[PDB]
Amino acid sequence: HWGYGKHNGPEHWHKDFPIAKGERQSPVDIDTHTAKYDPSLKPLSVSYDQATSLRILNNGHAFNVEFDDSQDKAVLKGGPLDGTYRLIQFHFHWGSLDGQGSEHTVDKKKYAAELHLVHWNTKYGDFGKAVQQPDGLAVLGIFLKVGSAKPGLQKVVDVLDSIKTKGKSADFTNFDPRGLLPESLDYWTYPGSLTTPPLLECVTWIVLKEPISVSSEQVLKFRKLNFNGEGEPEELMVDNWRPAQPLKNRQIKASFK
Ligand SMILES: On1ccc(C(F)(F)F)cc1=S
Ligand SMILES: [Zn+2]
Repeated sequence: HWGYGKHNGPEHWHKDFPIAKGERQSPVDIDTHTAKYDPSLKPLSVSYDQATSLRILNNGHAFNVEFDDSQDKAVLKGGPLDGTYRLIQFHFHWGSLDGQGSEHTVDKKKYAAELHLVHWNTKYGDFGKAVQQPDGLAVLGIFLKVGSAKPGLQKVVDVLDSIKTKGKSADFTNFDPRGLLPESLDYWTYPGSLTTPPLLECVTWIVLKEPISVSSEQVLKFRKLNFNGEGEPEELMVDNWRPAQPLKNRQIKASFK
């Protein structure tokens, strides 16, 4: 099945998921000089005060921190969005080395990791119906660079030992995702897709300009996770990022001058 190795990695995905070569695939390189400022964009509204985290799962490709999305509790609205999008989970993509790991790049620069906070458009009722629509998801993408530790990330890092292999989960209540945000909500936005199979073209991407800093010890602990299941040969969970895809007929808009 699909993965990130030589024989099942991004260059193979198109055979099972032909939309891999579609018209609005993600990630992309963000050319800062050509992303035009759009004064019609609204500020982004990130309302996470009432977020209810439930569980953390190693899914064999990344780890997901899952939220109760049965009520409007943690929502994204404003910016390029029409309507209200409800947080369902966040995850990261990261590298084997600090010099790679992010999926979006900025003038070809790769960051050490990228955080994706996934939200679905509540006009569609649930996540499953939202991923059948071209405006079904909004993903807030935040870059990670290695420097100072991010204190708000340490509860995630400290639980990873309990979910080392594919299929493991752990209780993960009362985690506050506000502690993962940078100071600025300046962003770039464009229409795209999930960056993992099934690569669905549902996503309004909102990529924050300001990275957060994590420590080398924090990211090292992400790199001790395993793609394999318990009892299988160890394959470290590293380099679970898809490279930049053709921009095609899309414009990337900036929320800031
Ligand atoms: O990487 N990744 C994996 C899953 C999902 C979704 F939307 F399906 F939840 C989004 C992304 S970016
Ligand atoms: Zn992702």
